[PDB]
Amino acid sequence: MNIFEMLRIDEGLRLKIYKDTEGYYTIGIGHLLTKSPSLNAAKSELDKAIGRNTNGVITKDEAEKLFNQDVDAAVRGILRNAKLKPVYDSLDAVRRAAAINMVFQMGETGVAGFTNSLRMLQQKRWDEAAVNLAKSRWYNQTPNRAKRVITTFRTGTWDAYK
Ligand SMILES: [Cl-]
Repeated sequence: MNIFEMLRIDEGLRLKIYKDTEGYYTIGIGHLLTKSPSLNAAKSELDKAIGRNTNGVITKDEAEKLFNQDVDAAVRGILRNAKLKPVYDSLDAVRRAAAINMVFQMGETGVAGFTNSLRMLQQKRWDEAAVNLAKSRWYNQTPNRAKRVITTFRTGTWDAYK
């Protein structure tokens, strides 16, 4: 197990434009296209992302390319963030993957509300962190995925995915 396999499980793979859990146009392995209700706006973003006129459909390779970029950007974003970086650096590799997962799903702006969970994570208060993480819109809206990510933070193992 690794961050790619983990996010692949959580996000799935769809080669045609679909709406994510929040109703937003998305493609591939959870690549958010736009929050705009306009399918045409989404198709435009897709074309921009892929570099060709896609007409809302991409290949597996193209999906994986976006995925690689998205994971890369997610981790880089964490390290570029003065508040997130120290927490990330304090973690072991398994929990780092859980961190990337959350950033991938929400963005750093979504992560901003998790300040208290982050503190407990840096403190390595795993059970407490886990409890605090679940007190969130995130958990309530995507409980199955949240439970997996939280278990990963609680245990530092891949048990929730293996
Ligand atoms: Cl599920």
